[PDB]
Amino acid sequence: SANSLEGVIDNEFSMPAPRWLNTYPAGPYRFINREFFIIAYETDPDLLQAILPPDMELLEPVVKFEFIRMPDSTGFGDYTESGQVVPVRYKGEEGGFTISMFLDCHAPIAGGREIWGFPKKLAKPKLFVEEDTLIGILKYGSIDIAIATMGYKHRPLDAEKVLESVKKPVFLLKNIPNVDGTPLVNQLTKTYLTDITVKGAWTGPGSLELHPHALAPISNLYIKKIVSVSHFITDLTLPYGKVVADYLA
Amino acid sequence: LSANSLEGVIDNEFSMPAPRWLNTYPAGPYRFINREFFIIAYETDPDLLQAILPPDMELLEPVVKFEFIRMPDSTGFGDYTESGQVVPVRYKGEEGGFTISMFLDCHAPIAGGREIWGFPKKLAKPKLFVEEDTLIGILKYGSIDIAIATMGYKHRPLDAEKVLESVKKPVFLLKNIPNVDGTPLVNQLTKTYLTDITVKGAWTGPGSLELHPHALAPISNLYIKKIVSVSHFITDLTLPYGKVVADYLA
Amino acid sequence: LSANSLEGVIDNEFSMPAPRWLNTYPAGPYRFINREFFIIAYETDPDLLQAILPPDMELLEPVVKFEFIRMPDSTGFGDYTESGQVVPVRYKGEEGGFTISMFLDCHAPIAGGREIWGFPKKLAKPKLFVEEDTLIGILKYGSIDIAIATMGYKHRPLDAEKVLESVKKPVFLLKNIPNVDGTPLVNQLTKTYLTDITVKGAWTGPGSLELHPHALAPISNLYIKKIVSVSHFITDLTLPYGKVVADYLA
Amino acid sequence: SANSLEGVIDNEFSMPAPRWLNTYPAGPYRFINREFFIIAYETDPDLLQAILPPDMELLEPVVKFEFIRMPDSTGFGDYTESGQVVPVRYKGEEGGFTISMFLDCHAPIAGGREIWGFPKKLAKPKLFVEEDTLIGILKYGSIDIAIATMGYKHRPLDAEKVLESVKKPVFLLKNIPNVDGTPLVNQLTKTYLTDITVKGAWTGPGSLELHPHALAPISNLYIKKIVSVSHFITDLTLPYGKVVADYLA
Amino acid sequence: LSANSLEGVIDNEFSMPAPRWLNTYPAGPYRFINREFFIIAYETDPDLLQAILPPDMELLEPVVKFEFIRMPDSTGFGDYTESGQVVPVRYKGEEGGFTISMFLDCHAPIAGGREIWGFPKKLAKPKLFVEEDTLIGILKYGSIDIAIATMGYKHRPLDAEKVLESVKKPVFLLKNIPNVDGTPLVNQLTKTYLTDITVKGAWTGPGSLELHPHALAPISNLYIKKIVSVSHFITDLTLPYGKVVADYLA
Amino acid sequence: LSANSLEGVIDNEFSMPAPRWLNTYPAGPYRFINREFFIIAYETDPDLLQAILPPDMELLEPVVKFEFIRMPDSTGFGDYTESGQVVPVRYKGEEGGFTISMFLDCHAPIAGGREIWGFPKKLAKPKLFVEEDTLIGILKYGSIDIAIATMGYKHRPLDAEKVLESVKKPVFLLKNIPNVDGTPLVNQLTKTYLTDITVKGAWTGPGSLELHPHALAPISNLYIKKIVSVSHFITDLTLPYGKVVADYLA
Amino acid sequence: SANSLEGVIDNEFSMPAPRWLNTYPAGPYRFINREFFIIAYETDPDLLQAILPPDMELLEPVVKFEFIRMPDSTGFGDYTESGQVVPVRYKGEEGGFTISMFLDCHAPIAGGREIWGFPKKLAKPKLFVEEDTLIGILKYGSIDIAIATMGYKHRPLDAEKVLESVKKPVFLLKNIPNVDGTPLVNQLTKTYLTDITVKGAWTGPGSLELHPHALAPISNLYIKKIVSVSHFITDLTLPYGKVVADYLA
Amino acid sequence: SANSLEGVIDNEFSMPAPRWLNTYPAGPYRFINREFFIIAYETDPDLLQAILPPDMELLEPVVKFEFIRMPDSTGFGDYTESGQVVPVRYKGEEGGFTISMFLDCHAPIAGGREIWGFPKKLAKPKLFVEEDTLIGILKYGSIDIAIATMGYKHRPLDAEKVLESVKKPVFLLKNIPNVDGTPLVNQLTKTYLTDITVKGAWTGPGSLELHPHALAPISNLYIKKIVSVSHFITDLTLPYGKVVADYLA
Repeated sequence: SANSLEGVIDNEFSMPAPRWLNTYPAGPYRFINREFFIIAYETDPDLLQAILPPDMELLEPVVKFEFIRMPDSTGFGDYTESGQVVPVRYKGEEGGFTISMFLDCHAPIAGGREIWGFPKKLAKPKLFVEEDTLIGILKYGSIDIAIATMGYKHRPLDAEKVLESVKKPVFLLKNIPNVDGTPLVNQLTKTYLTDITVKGAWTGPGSLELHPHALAPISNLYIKKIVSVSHFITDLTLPYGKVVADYLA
Repeated sequence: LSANSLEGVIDNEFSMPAPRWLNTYPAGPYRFINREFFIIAYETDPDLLQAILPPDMELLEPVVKFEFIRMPDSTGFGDYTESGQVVPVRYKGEEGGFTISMFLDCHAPIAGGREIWGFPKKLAKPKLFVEEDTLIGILKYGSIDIAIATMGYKHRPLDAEKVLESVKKPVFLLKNIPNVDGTPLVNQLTKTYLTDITVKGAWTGPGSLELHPHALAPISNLYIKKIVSVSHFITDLTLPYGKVVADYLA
Repeated sequence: LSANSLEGVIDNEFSMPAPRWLNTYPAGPYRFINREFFIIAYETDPDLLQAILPPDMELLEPVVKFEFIRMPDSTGFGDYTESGQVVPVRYKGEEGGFTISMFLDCHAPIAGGREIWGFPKKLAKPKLFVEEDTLIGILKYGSIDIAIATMGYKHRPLDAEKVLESVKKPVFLLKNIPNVDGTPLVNQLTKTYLTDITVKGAWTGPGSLELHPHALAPISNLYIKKIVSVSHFITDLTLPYGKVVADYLA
Repeated sequence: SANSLEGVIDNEFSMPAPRWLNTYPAGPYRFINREFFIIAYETDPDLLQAILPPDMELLEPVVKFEFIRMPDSTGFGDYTESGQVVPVRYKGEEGGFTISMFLDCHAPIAGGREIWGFPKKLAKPKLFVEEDTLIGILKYGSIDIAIATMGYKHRPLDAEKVLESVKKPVFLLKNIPNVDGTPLVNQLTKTYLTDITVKGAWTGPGSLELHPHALAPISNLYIKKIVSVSHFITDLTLPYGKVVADYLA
Repeated sequence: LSANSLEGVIDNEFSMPAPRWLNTYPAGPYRFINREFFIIAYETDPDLLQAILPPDMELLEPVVKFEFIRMPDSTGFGDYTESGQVVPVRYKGEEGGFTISMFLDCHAPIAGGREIWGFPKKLAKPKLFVEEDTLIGILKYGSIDIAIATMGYKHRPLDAEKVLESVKKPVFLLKNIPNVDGTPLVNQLTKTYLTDITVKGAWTGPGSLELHPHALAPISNLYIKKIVSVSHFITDLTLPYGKVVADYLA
Repeated sequence: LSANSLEGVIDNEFSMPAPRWLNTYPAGPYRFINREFFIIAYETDPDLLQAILPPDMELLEPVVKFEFIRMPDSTGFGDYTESGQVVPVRYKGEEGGFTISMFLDCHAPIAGGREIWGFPKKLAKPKLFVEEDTLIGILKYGSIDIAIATMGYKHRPLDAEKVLESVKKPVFLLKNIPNVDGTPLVNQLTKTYLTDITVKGAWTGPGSLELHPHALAPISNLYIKKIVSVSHFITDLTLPYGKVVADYLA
Repeated sequence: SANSLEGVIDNEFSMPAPRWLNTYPAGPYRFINREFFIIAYETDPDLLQAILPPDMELLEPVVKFEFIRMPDSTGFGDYTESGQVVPVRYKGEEGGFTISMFLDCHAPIAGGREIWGFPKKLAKPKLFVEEDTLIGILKYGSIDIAIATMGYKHRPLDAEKVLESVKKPVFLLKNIPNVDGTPLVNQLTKTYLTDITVKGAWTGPGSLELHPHALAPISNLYIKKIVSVSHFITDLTLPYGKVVADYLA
Repeated sequence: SANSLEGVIDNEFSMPAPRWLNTYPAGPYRFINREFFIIAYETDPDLLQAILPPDMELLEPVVKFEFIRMPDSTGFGDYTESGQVVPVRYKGEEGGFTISMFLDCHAPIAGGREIWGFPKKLAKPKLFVEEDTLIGILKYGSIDIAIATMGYKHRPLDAEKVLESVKKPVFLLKNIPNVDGTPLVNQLTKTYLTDITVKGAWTGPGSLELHPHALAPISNLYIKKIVSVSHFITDLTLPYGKVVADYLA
């Protein structure tokens, strides 16, 4: 019996007063065979507008619903994610604004929330193939809150346009309370994924169904129609980012 | 058809100028009914403990209090279980506890715990249960049982007033959050006092504790030299907000 | 060897001149301990509701209160769970509730409910439970989940005196029984007041509801426009006898 | 999603003020392959006389213990029944008086109790064949309260006599409290089954065993000896009946 | 040891000059005993329906008849279940049905159905069963329940002669087969009449239908505006061969 | 309490001067409804067959009829399944069948079969069922599958009058019973005619059979050269008493 | 694949015209560790007298209810038995008359019935030890028809007396119909077990409970009181016997 | 809830009158990690000769029994195949003639049959490794109709010769009835696989066992001896083909 640890020697983030029990290591983080299944749908533009932070503009009244399989992620492990991203323009720059995310592994949850500010919660996303269908099921406790399907790699999709999309900035609200119940941190962060390879990309018919849940209200962003269906597989790196706005300043 | 009462960012519980649409935990204070504690205090190596403590905090005794806490009825956070290690300390001349490890089976209190007060919480599978004549605590992290605690069921009474005085002692915590650029953003010592506490019952008896290693939950690093106390008590109490008492980035 | 305490029908609970030997439910009143309510009130089409109301009954608001009720300790009736829909109404200048649908997993309270007061009860499989951070109600009818309700667990306190005032409101029911020749025998409006009520706790929080159709449990006809309220409360109370306030066969 | 209902338009029993939620439809009710297994036994006549209502004659101190399989019943569905019927005489007319009944489906329970006044409770009766034996087991909760066996179709039984038996009236006490705890209804009803076909009938050796239950005290009518054993299959109709006595007038 | 009666290409059931050794389905006609139909007809968007219809075919009503059909005893094809959507149409002044979707749990009738007449058959898991007081139809495609239908068990009789006249109406189908080069080979409208039909029983009652989306089984695209009929009937009938009535490659 | 209708042995079904108290099977005749036959006839070594035949019995053709028979409704004997082998024969100028092996999953018809007519029946687990497109017969003896038969389901009609003529043929059997001293007591040839036969349907199609060895069920000794016929038919018929036509101990 | 059979060459009972398919081989049959558990009880003598054949004396109105474990039996295999034996006297010779028998293996059933004339039926008897108790349960289909318990080897029993009992003749009615429905065989047979060794014998407290079944009416012989309880293990041989009466001559 | 479809817009094969419900998309179809396990065996040349279409000649009296794992097939999905291919010469050209095929996914079945004319049926083929053995099991309903085994990659096999083999034409009989029960289509098609990479190839000891089935008579082509054992893994493309003979013309 032994641990290689011992003890606050591994101070991954260079804290003057470090915490003995670590939850996540430092990055950057390498992703091999990071596999995206995205169903973009039109919704009510007002619901979306109401959610965006100051000076951020909606590129279109669309939610991008994703399932992401991350079977080999350095530091974070072997897990799956599902969530909702909104296409936006901020200060002249087009990117995405993540409004919901669900993972089945705590290290990337605590890390995602505490480093960049991803709005991550614990749930049970699954991405898998059953015969000729690619399926994503997002379960939250006992309830299936999203079911997406796609015809398996029916047609190819231009991998260069996908790369262009993956290269777009990732905008997040990093909100952390103070121990006294008031705000400590309320920031807009921006992060760019690096060293990306799109190994393959496809399109096909798709479907999405959402169901309500008091603590995962993703169904609030109701589906007017599906505007796009994508499946692609990548290797990429998630590096550190930067604060672009501080609302407490 | 269907609906959610939400919509949304109208429920801004921590008064963020620019709120996040998807909430993870509500505002407190948080009320606990039948919060049940099973604690085995043991002596370990003082040097290990002292190495872990922040600046200016003193170790009261070379002791870790290994706990299992059942929280079946917790406002805001739910129905869950916790297990972890707490060290007795003195800070600015005030005696209290310093939490060095904590593991729970529900994410809401995990996220709330880490982000509000700074509890060093990870996700695992703690269990506290009675098996015939024994109270058992088992902490499983993934596939691995990393802690097993046992106790003779309510063998002898324990002075409830003394337990109450212990629960009243401040809770000290290192609240550590990275900046998005990978450097430190927050590195604070926080202090919180549990309130409105009723000790509804307390007992002692014979006890045992076994620990096993894990790379990501190195609790066994604080090895057991001998068991120095065994306690079981049940309570109703409130977890309110707290205060920053040191800022190491200052 | 063996034996039954009865024999009997010396047990004529309702004082029938000519009693039935096999009893299905005893006489009340009936006492409930930890009768636990989870209610999501939602706006619907007022015309649908109006169509359903008996003569001279007025609709207070175009709202359906969808409920899950856990009855773990009910004198005479046992340990069971209920789900249903109740409409706020005014009858002869008095506000109360009119129950339009009800589903239980225990037959004694079904038969007694239908035959004494006139509750519109059917057999099904409702369930109320907590999972982690969430309070859940599922109503299964056969193989089909016809209602799913969720709530953030005890997120905020709710005024218990307001809850009490609500529980004290009259219960109106259409008691409808055919004659053996297929024409109506009984078609009454009854009114009953719950008594000896204690609201032991009460809470609110974010909520959701989803309904699914069923030919024999068409609750989904009362479609959800929006959720207007979410409540959770626990009580001790008594269900006594009531009175006939209208006879539609007169 | 949709329901064909909409709504209080379906008023099957012509109530001036109908209930929106229906539990059973109107009859008459058609039964295909209604299958009977009856072990008739001698018991204490005084216990039986004590149960019978005023002016009803006990024909013989016999209980007919039955299991009835109803796989195809219009309005009521696919279910199973077990119970006890006494041979009686009312105003000179021989018939049966049902003193206990147990079914595994609620629609025929509520309908049975509320229309004709069958003394129906929810349980789990089963009628099945295993090898060489016809078996009936009545389980009430976790407790098996009756077990009947018979040698499978060992000998024929006269179907004509069976038919005569099935044609005999059904006598029932229909007892309903008032919302105030006093009696509202206390009637004797009489119903005749119609359009009966006995498709087959047999006899053979039989056995019956009873066990106590506080809420299903069928064993109170103890077994002195088995007097007959019958198995028969029919098609028949359950129509409406009539009130023949009112103990409240 | 062992043997097969086969060998082989001696069994050339469709009189191919150059037969295939491995047969998939035998020749008909095909006889069905206790072919059981459960149909829920509903109103949908007429524009969706009209867009789907071939040239010169007219929509009779803006209605889809959603069906579950149990076929426990089918000569040649076996013991199987089907579910699908049929539209009422007129072609060359003849009223009939146009099948737009069909799903079965056995491949023989799938291959035979597509290749002989041109039924738009895919493989799935339809089920038709009785559950207490309810007739239920569930169509599952892979992991996904894409249709749920319920009905009150044989609540009221239905005129058997009228059902017989409906079953006698022609079956119209688009028989579409690619050439090996990826261009069209066959694009025909076929017409077939069911024969030797006995309607052994027919009923109606309250009904419900729920649909869910699927990329590869988009049945929910024909959304439900309201249910307009509910039917259950059982039959014996024969499925014989049919005729080509349009050739769109001509 | 409890009771059996018997007592008895007042039930002397076979009119024994000194009856046995515990009965194993009642007296006939015995009526079978939906007695369902699946028969694969195959050519084998005629010498093997000849060796098995009793004196003065002639083999009609070097064929074994391998059968699976489903008996779901048999007066006196119950609900059971059979598999066996029957040889076409001529005895005293009359053609019929000689049963050489038989396996049932119900003991009453085993004992009655052996002790009344002389059927060579053993206990085993034969099964006849449809899976999709295929009719299947499996004969399991203990843990070992000793026969597997398959057929394309009702692919073609079979002349039912020919089937009827076949079912009407005499059943020949060697009834062999030892004496308690280990020497022969009974060694008879019996002959029995099935009566009141209705062939309700009959079909043919492609078929297969596979046999596996077993020390105590050596059916595979009668190896398959080729399959000569495949039949499936359903009947109602009666099994009555028969007669002794040879006594080999005389 | 091959069978050693080939074929009607195996004529174990020297039939002039042998049957190809054998069900049991010839004896004698050797039993190792044949284990007996017997609860002897008093019952109604008149019921017993009614069952016994002409000129057989009832020694006492007692039924010996047995469970016998036969894990190693030449020719017949590994099986279990339960049944009822009556102490009788035939032509001055004390022995046992078996009135009911149940086994879980068909070879010893057919052989038992057809050679000596044991009244054997197929069921599921079990004999096992659980903790401190020896338990015998006889299940007939889905129904447990007998349950016997005993305190495990509480006290010794004289093995010499046990041996004397086991050496007593076995009397049986061998009854076989003619193919025409009339009697063919109706004999009383007598057989003596040979080469017996009683390896151990015990007594202790015991219990017996019986339940009815139409096709296994063992409960008809009701229990007035338990008169003896025995457990013993043996090695013994079952040989051929002789006919001692023929009721057809 | 929504589908991206709507509706006959996706007319994959350019039908003047398209079918609303699609079963399979247009090709060509890309296969990644298409894995072949083939046991070639000698059989009776006359059985084979009798099956071949006009002017087609048997290269050798051999059947090639294959299991093929297709875990990533664009348009068709994730499935497995097993079947029998015969080496043939047609009009001077050597290739293969497929006589049986079984798949566990309907899209490639309907597609294979309706486009090229593969004689495909639904079953349950499995290909997998268990310790040091590569195993293929073909189950049809309840029956195991083929079991093949191989020593795992015992020796390498010349990948260039394998490529040469995979490049050979695929000859098929495309037979489709008319709605009136007579022939509509009776064609010989020829197709060539393209863009092939043999990533690896091996040989080793092998075995094959076949069992009969009325509706999958693969055992008719009995095994005289195994002549070759191959395992190889490929990426390749299945494109459209051409009609080479029309027997209805």
